[PDB]
Amino acid sequence: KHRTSLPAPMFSRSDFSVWTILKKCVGLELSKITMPIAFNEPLSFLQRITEYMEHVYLIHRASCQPQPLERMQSVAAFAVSAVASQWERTGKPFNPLLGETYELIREDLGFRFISEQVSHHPPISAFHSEGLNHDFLFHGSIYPKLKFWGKSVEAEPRGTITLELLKHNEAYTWTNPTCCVHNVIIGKLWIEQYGTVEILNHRTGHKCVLHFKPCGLFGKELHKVEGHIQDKNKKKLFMIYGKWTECLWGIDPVSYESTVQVIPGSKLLWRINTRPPNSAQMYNFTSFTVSLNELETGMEKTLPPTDCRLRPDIRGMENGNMDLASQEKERLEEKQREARRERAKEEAEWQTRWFYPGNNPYTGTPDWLYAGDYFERNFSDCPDIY
Amino acid sequence: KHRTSLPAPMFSRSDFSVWTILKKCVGLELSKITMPIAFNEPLSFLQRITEYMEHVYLIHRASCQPQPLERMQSVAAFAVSAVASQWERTGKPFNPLLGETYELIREDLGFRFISEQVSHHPPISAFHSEGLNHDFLFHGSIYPKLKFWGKSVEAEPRGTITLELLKHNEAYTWTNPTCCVHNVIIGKLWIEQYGTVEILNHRTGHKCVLHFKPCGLFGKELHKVEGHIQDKNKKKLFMIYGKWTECLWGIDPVSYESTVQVIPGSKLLWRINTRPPNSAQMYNFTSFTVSLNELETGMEKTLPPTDCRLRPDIRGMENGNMDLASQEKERLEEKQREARRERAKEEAEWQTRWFYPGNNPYTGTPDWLYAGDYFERNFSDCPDIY
Amino acid sequence: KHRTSLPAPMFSRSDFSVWTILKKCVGLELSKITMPIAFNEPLSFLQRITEYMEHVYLIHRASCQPQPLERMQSVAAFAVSAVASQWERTGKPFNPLLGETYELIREDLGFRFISEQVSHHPPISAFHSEGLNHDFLFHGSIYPKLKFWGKSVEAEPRGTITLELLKHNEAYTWTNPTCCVHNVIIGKLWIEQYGTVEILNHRTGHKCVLHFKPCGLFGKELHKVEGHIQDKNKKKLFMIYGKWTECLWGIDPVSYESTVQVIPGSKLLWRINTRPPNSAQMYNFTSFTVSLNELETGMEKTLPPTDCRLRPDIRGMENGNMDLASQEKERLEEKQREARRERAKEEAEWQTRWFYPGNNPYTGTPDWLYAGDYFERNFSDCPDIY
Amino acid sequence: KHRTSLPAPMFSRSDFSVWTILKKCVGLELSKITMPIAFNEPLSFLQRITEYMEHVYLIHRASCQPQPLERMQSVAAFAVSAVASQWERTGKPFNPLLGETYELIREDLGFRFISEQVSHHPPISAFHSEGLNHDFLFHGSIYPKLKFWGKSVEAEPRGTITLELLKHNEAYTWTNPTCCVHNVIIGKLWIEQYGTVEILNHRTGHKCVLHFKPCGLFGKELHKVEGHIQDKNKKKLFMIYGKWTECLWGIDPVSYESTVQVIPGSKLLWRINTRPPNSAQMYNFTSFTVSLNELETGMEKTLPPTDCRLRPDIRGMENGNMDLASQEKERLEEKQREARRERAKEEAEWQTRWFYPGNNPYTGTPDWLYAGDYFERNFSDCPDIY
Ligand SMILES: CCCCC/C=C/C/C=C/C/C=C/C/C=C/CCCC(=O)O[C@@H](COC(=O)CCCCCCCCCCCCCCCCC)COP(=O)(O)O[C@@H]1[C@H](O)[C@H](O)[C@H](OP(=O)(O)O)[C@@H](OP(=O)(O)O)[C@H]1O
Ligand SMILES: CCCCC/C=C/C/C=C/C/C=C/C/C=C/CCCC(=O)O[C@@H](COC(=O)CCCCCCCCCCCCCCCCC)COP(=O)(O)O[C@@H]1[C@H](O)[C@H](O)[C@H](OP(=O)(O)O)[C@@H](OP(=O)(O)O)[C@H]1O
Ligand SMILES: CCCCC/C=C/C/C=C/C/C=C/C/C=C/CCCC(=O)O[C@@H](COC(=O)CCCCCCCCCCCCCCCCC)COP(=O)(O)O[C@@H]1[C@H](O)[C@H](O)[C@H](OP(=O)(O)O)[C@@H](OP(=O)(O)O)[C@H]1O
Ligand SMILES: CCCCC/C=C/C/C=C/C/C=C/C/C=C/CCCC(=O)O[C@@H](COC(=O)CCCCCCCCCCCCCCCCC)COP(=O)(O)O[C@@H]1[C@H](O)[C@H](O)[C@H](OP(=O)(O)O)[C@@H](OP(=O)(O)O)[C@H]1O
Repeated sequence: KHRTSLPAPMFSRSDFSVWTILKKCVGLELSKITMPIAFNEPLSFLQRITEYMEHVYLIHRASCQPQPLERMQSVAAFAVSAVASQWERTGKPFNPLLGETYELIREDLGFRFISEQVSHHPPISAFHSEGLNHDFLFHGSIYPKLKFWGKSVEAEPRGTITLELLKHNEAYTWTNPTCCVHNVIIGKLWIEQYGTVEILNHRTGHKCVLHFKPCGLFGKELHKVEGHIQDKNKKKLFMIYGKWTECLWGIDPVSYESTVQVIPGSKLLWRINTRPPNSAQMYNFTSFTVSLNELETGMEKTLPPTDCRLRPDIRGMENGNMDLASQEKERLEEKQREARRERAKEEAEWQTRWFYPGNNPYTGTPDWLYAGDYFERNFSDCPDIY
Repeated sequence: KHRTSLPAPMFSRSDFSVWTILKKCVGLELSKITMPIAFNEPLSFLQRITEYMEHVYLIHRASCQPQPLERMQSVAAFAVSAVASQWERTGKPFNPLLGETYELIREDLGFRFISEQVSHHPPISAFHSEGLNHDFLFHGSIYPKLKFWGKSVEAEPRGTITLELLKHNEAYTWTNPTCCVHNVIIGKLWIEQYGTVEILNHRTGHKCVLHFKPCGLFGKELHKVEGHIQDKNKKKLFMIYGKWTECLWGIDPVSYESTVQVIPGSKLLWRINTRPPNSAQMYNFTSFTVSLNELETGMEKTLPPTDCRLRPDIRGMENGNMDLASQEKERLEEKQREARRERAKEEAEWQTRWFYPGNNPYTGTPDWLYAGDYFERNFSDCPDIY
Repeated sequence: KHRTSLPAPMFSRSDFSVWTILKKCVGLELSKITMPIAFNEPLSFLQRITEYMEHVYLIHRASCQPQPLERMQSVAAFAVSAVASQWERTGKPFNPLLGETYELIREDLGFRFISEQVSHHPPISAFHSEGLNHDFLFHGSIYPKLKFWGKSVEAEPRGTITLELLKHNEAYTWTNPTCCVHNVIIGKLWIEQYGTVEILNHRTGHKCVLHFKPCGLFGKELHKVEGHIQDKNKKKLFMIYGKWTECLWGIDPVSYESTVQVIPGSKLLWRINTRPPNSAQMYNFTSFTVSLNELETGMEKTLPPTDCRLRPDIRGMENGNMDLASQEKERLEEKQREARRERAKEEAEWQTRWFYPGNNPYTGTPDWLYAGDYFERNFSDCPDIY
Repeated sequence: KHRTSLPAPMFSRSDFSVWTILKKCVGLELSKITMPIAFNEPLSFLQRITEYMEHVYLIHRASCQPQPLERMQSVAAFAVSAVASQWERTGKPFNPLLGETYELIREDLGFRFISEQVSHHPPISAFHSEGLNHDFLFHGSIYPKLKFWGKSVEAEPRGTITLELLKHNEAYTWTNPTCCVHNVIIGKLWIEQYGTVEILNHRTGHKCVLHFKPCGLFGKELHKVEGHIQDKNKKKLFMIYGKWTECLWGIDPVSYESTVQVIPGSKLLWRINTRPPNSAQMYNFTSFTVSLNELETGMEKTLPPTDCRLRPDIRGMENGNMDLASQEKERLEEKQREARRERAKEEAEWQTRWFYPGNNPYTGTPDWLYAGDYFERNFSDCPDIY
C-alpha cells in the first residue's frame, strides 16, 4: 500500500554540524567563531543609545506645549529622530562588557544620562536620562536581537522606551523599529528601517501609530514613514508622513482628503540635522557622536571605573591601532569569561550596580528600572572589568 | 569644548564586506554561497506542509461535534499536532523550485491535497486540502523566514492557516509558532518551538490562545503548551495545557482553581503518535512522511510534470547517491536561474498555474487562494522545471 | 642622492601569519590543520612500500642470470616496476604511527617482508625483505617528503634502496624518482613520475642511469623512461627505453644507431601487469594490494601488537565507515601525541624495536639497518600504539 | 587464499578535489585562489635579484687579486653575501609581470644592471650586470620554485649564476642555496638557508664547495657555513667557515688541524653590513634595498615603459595604500591573462625584448643570455604591461 522505509539508509548516520563538517571534510578544526573587529565602530552600544538625546530639543519642545495633541507631535518627531542617525552607519557598535557603564552630562542641552550594561547573555542595556530642569524622565532597556540570513542582517532593538513628561504628569511608551543592513556578503552596505511603532499617552489615551515602510518592489517606498495620531476613541486627529532620512510632516485629516511631496497647510514636525563634512571619514558619525567617547579635562576624578571612555579596545580603534585594539578586545573578553567561571564555582549571581529588575509601571512588561543615586558617585564596590 | 574629529582616520576607507575580506586578506575569491545538501532531508517543503494532514482525524472529529466549544478543542488539538512532527527533525526540506507542485489523495483519510510553490523570491508555498466527504476546507500559504544567529537557526512559518468546517458554516484562522534549531555550529542538533498562536472562530467569536513556551533558565519549560478558549466576550470557557511533544489536556476553569501533571477531571485533546522503530534511520520521518514521496503504481499517467515525486535531486538523496543528487540540485537551480533571465529579457512576469493572489476573506490579509480545477488534470501549459 | 626611507610606514607593524589573519580578519580561530581522511586510502605507508615486492619475480630472474649485464637489466626492470603501481593511484596512504609495523610472508613468491615506522618527525619507514631460498636481500628506508604548490603535490621518497644478490656476492643501490599529483585543487587527479635514477653495482662498477621524463609542453613525453647501462669505464653497453605505465625495452648500442615505438631486435625487460576489473571500485588497488591488509586465518597468534592489520582506522575505512574511521584516527593520533609528552617529561628517548640507526655499508649514507630476529616473534616489550 | 576485493565499496565513487569538497560539504564555491597582498613587500623579484650587487666591492676585490686562490676567496665571499639580505626578510617580493624589466646604474659602485621577466609559466627572471670599468660580467637566470608543507615554505632559486672576471679571462658558475620560511601558519616568521653551493673556476679547475648547514636538533647549526677551496686535482688549499648572517673566515689546511669561534691566523673574507635603525619599520630592507624602487629626478626620459619603478601596485603598497594596491595588482594580472588569450587566438608566441634562450657557454645548461643593446634605449616595440 504505502511504503514503510526509504530505499537506502542515511548517507551519514552521524551527528554532524558545522564544526564537525569543517573538521572531517576540510582540515580545519575550530575553537572560536567571533565577530572580527573590522565590522565594528569606535563606539559602545551604551553610547549608541545615548544618540537618542541628540534631538532632546524635541522633548523640550513637547514639554512646553499646552495641549496633548501638539505634545504627541513632538514625541512622535523625537522617536523618529532617534533612528535617523543609522543612515549610512554600517559599523557595529562594540558589544559592551557586563558591568560596563556610560554617563553623559550636558548642561547646555538640559539632561544628564546614565546607562549600564545590565546583562550579557542575552546582552541587555539599561539607560536612564532626566532633564536638568525637572521637565522629563527618559529611560528604558534595549535587547538588540541580531538576526542574519541571505544578504542582510536584521537588528531588532527589543525593549520598551519610556518618556515621562513631568510638568504634564503623563508618560509615553513605544518600541523602536527593526534595522536592516543589506549587502553584508557582497555589494555596498546600506541601511533600512521598517516596522510599526505605537506611542501611547498613558493618561490621555492618545496613541500615535507610525509605519516605517520597507522599500517595496524596486524600492519606491524607501525610508517612507506614514502614520496618524488618534485619540482615546480611535478618532484620527492628525496625519503624519515623510521620511526618517529627511523630514517629518503633519496635517489635519480634513486637508488630507482635500522626494517627499509636501501638502499645502502642513507643518514641519522634524528635519534631520546635516552631517559634518568629515562624517564619511569618521565612521559616518554625527557631530553629537564624536563627543560621546571624549575624555573631558579633569574627568579622571568623577568617572566610575566602568565608564567605556576608559575602555581600551574602543580607544585603540579610535586611535587607529587595530593591532592592539583587537588584542585588547580579546583580552577583555577572556577576562569576562574568566570572571564568569569564578562567579559560577562560588554559586554567586552577578549584581547590577545601578539598575534593578522590575516591571514597567505603565505596561507591566518586565523592564530594568533606574535605582537612583548614581550621581552621588559612591564608586567603591564597582566591578573590575578593564 | 567638544571635539569635532577622531584622532586617526578610519583604518580602511574602503567599502568592505565578507566577499571583499576573503579576497584581500585570505586568497579565496567566492562566486556562490549556498546551502550544502548534507543539511537537507529527502523531502520537499511542499511535502513538509502535507504533514499537517497526518492528524486529519482531529478535523473529522471537530466536524462531528455539536457545539462550538468542543470543536475548538479539536481545532486547537489539530493545530498543535501539526507542529509535533518537528521533534528531532533537524534536516531541512528542499527549497522547492518555482512552479513545483505536490498532490496527495488519501481516500482512507478523507482528503485530497494540492500544493504549489507559488514564488521563489521570497519562497512562498500555497496549499489547499478539501475533505472527500464535503466536510472541511483546509488551505493557506507559508513563507518560511529562516533567521540565524549564534548557535541557533529560527524558522518562522509566516502565513495564515485557514480551516473551514463546511457542515457548521464557520471558519478558523491562526498562525504557526516559530521553530528553533539549536547547536547548529557545535553540539547536538535539537528542536524547540515557541510563540503565541491565536485561533479565531469567525462566526461565533470563539478565540483559542496557545502559548508555546520557550525553555527558560535551565530548560524547565521545555515544549510546554498552555492556553485557554475564550468566548466572544473574553470569558474563559476552557483551560488547555500539556506538551506538543506528548499530549494536550483540557479542563474547565472551575476545576483549574480547585512530566505533564494531569489534573483529575481533565480530558485528552490529543496525544502524539509513536514513531516507527526505523525512524532515526530514516531522517526521523514519521510513518506518514515516508508515504509522501512514493511514486504509486500507475501514477505516471495522472501526475503533472511539476510534481516533486518526479524531482530527481530529492529522489537521488532518497536512494543514497549524494554525488548526483548534489549535481542534479545544482543543475535544477541553474536551469531555474536561466529561466528567470529569459523571462526578464522578454519583460514577462511568471504565471502561477493553480493559485492566484488575493485577500483572505476572513482577515483581509493578503493570501494565496486556490483557483480550483486542479484535479480535472489539464496539464498542458505547465512549466518545464525538471 | 638615494632615499633612506619609505614614504609610509608598514601597513601592519604586527607579526602576522595565517592563523593570525584568520583570527583578526575573519571570525575563525583555528586549533588544528590536519589531513582529512577523504584523501586517504585503506593502506598504511608501510604496506605501500610492500608493493615493491609485487614484481619480485624480476629479482628471482636477476638472481639466475650468469653475467652482470643481464642482471642489471632485470634489476633496472624491477626498480621501474616498483613505481608502476602509482598509475591512477591518487589516494594517500595513511601516515603510520610511531612503532607501527607490517609483516608479509609469501612462500609462493619466495620472500618474507618486515617494515617498521621508525620515526614520526620526520616520518621514516624502514623495510627489510629476504628471499626464502637464500637468494636476495632487499632493504632500505623511506622518508616521503611531501611538497605542495599550485595545482600539484610532489612526493619525493628520499632514502637509499638496497638490493643484495646473495648467490652473486654483489649489491645494488638506487633512489626512487619523485611522484607528482596534479589537479589537487580543481580538475581530475592524475599521477606523474619524473627524476633521474642511478643503480650502482658495487662489485662490478656497473651503473644503470634511468631518466623518468616529465611531460613536456603539451605532454608529449608523458611517462617515457629512457636510459642506459654503462660499465666501469663509462662505456655504454645497453640502451633502455619505454614507459613505466606500459613496458620497458632494451637494445644494444649498435642497433640503436642503426605509443612506444619498439625497435626490431629489442628484447622486453618488463611489462606492467593488467589490473583487475574491480580496480577503479577499489581505490585503484592492484591484485597484490588487496592482499596486504588481509587478516589471515589464525593470524591472531603470530602477529605482533603493532601490525597495521590490527590498526582500526584503516580497517574502518576499509569497511566503509568513515564516521568511526575518522574518530579512530583522531583517537590514535592524540594517543601518540600523549605518549610523546610522557616520554618527554621523563627525558626518555623512543626506542626502535626492529631497526637501528647506522650507515649503509655500500654508500656510507646514514640508513636504517635491519637488526634481525624479528621472526622469532619475541613480542613482549612492544609498544602499545592502538 | 588471498582476498580479491574490499568489504565495502569506496565511500565516494566521485572525482573529488579541494574545490569539489568546498562546494559540496561547505557552501563555498571558489573561482580563484591567489596570493594575498599582505604577505608581499614593496619590491619586485627583479629588484630582489639586484640585491646581489650590494656587495659588488667583493667582485672589485676579486678582480684585483693576482692569483686564482685569493680570487676564489672573494668570489665565495660574494656568493655568500648575496643571500645575507634574506635574514629577517619574510615578505615575498611581487611576482613580476611578463615583460617586466628593471635597470639600475650605479656609477659610484661601478656597474650597470638590467633584468627582464622573461617568462611567467614558469616565472623566470633573467639578469645581466657588467662592470663600468671593463672588469666583470655578472649574469644568470632565476626560476624561484616555491614549495610549501607543514609550517614552512621552501624557495629554491633554480638557475645558474655566472661571474666572468674580464681582466683575468676566467669565469665562475654556481647555484644559490634553498631559502626556508618557518612558522608561516602560526608563530614568528623566521628565515633559514641550507644546501650545497659549488663555485667552479672554468679555466683553472678551482672549485669552492660551500655547505649551508640546516639547523639540526634544537638548532645548534643555525646559519653555519663550512666549506673549502680545492684545486684541479681535489687538493684542498683553503678552509672556509662562519655564518652567512655574520662573517665568513678562511684558513689554510695546516693551521686547521693545528658564536663563531675564530681560529688564530684566519683572515676575514666577508662581514655583513649593519642594517639601518629604521629597517624593521621598512619591511626589513637594507640601505641598498630602499634605493631600488626610487624614481630618480629626470628618470621619466630614460626608462622603458616596462620598468617596475612605473609599476603601480608596488608603488601603492610603498605609499601605504593597500586598498588600491590590491586592486591595481588584480587589474594588472587580469590584463596579463587577457593579453595571453589574444596571443593564443592569433597563435603567436611571446617575444622577449632583451634576453634570448640559449645555452650557457660554460656548463651547457639551458640559460637566458643577454642580447646586448639595452642601454641604447630603443624603447619602441616594448610591451604594454601597466
Ligand atoms: C546574495 C547572498 C547569497 C549568499 C548567502 C550568504 C550566506 C552567509 C555567508 C556566511 C559566510 C560563509 C558561509 C560559511 C557557513 C557554511 C554554511 C553555508 C550555509 C549557506 O551559505 O547560507 C545560506 C544563506 O543563509 C545563511 O545565512 C545561512 C546561515 C547558516 C549558518 C550555519 C548554520 C548551519 C547551516 C545551515 C543550517 C541548517 C539548519 C536548517 C534547519 C531548518 C529547518 C528545520 C545560502 O542561502 P540559501 O540557502 O537561501 O541559498 C540561496 C539559494 O540557493 C537560492 O536558490 C538563491 O538562488 P537564486 O536567487 O539564484 O534563485 C541563492 O542566491 P545567490 O546565492 O545566487 O545569491 C542563495 O541566496
Ligand atoms: C556558540 C556559538 C558561537 C559561534 C557563533 C557562530 C557564528 C556563525 C558561524 C558561521 C560559519 C563560519 C563563519 C564565517 C563568517 C565570517 C563572519 C564571522 C561573524 C561571526 O562568526 O559570527 C557571530 C554569530 O552571529 C552570526 O551568525 C553572525 C552572522 C554574520 C554573517 C556574515 C555577515 C557579516 C558579518 C558581521 C555583520 C556586520 C553587520 C552588523 C551591523 C549591525 C548594526 C548596524 C559571532 O557571535 P557574536 O558576535 O555574538 O560573538 C559571540 C561574542 O563574542 C560573545 O562575547 C560570546 O562570548 P561569551 O559567551 O564567551 O561570553 C561568544 O561566545 P562563544 O563563541 O564562546 O560561544 C560568541 O557567541
Ligand atoms: C590552478 C591552481 C591555482 C590555485 C593555487 C592553489 C593554492 C592552494 C589552495 C589551498 C587551499 C585554500 C587556501 C587557503 C590558504 C590561504 C593562503 C593563500 C595562498 C595562495 O592560495 O596559494 C598560492 C599557490 O601556492 C600555494 O600552495 C601556497 C601555499 C601557502 C600556504 C600558506 C603559507 C602562507 C601563505 C603564503 C606564504 C608566504 C611566504 C612567502 C615568502 C617566500 C619568500 C621569502 C597562489 O598561487 P600563486 O601565488 O602562485 O598564484 C597564482 C598567481 O596569481 C598567478 O598569477 C596565476 O596567474 P595566471 O596563470 O592567471 O597567469 C594564478 O593562476 P590561477 O589561480 O588562475 O590558476 C595562480 O596560480
Ligand atoms: C604546525 C603546522 C601544522 C599545520 C599544517 C599547515 C597546513 C597548511 C595550511 C593551509 C591553510 C588552510 C588549509 C586549507 C586546505 C585544506 C587541505 C588540508 C590539508 C592539511 O592541512 O595540510 C597538512 C600540511 O601540509 C600541507 O601543506 C598540505 C597542502 C595540501 C593543499 C591542498 C592539496 C590537497 C590536500 C591533500 C593532498 C592530497 C594528495 C596526496 C597524495 C600523495 C600520495 C599519492 C596537514 O599536515 P599533515 O598532513 O602533515 O598533518 C600533520 C599530521 O597530522 C601529524 O600527525 C602532526 O602530528 P603531530 O606532530 O601532532 O604528531 C600534525 O601536527 P600539528 O598539526 O599538531 O602541528 C600536522 O602537522
